[PDB]
Amino acid sequence: GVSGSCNIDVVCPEGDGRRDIIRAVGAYSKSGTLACTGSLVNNTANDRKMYFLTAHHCGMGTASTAASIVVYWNYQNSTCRAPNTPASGANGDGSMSQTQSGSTVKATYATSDFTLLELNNAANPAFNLFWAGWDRRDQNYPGAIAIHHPNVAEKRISNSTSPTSFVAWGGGAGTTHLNVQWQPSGGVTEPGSSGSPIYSPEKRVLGQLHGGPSSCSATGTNRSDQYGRVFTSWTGGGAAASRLSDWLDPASTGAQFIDGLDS
Repeated sequence: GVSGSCNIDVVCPEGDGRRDIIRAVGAYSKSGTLACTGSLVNNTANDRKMYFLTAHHCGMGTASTAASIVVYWNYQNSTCRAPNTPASGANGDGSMSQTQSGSTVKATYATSDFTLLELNNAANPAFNLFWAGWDRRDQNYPGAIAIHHPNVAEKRISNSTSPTSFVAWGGGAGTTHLNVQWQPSGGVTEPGSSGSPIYSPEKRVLGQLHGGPSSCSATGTNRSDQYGRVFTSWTGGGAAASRLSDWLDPASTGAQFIDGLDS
């Protein structure tokens, strides 16, 4: 696929130290057409349930649309294309043949923009998936890591080395979203990246992409994006079908954060 040349291939050196969480992320189609990103999350039972977090605005939070999903795992360029060079902006060589179809909706909620799906098929060991940890604490972080499929193309990594802040969707005063400031010549996010995770420096999911003003040509504070927060989604709409808690901490352990689980 094709995306902005400022984006960074996951196989580049920026992916070192993150080779586990890169494997939690997948691209997917809705009703046959490539649409958004989502990723696997661990739960306190550590049982590999196929909980796949994505964005509510992608439209998968209904039985019918959820049933139509096709996930594409390991879809990424085979070689690191130098960022900010025409090679990075060129059609990539990723393979789309490691796939699984079908899911059911566990919860969806418009305010923090999340949808939690459960994929129908258990993890195929050949895919070497990873279920990432999460952190539901009410705080900010000194930086963050995005793993995404911009334009639903080959997987990319974007780094933030600036503190996060709290905003309402659209950037106003509020606490439902995390505002993430991209590096001035670093990777950003693009349409199709929607639903992709943001991780803390410790590699735990903090939210999923809602959208924002970023682009490879954006400058200053416009080179940013907003993620619906796991803290907000945790209590969500007030019932199991609109929040994360029942699914992510089924064992009712009271965990504020957990680490990932490998395949």
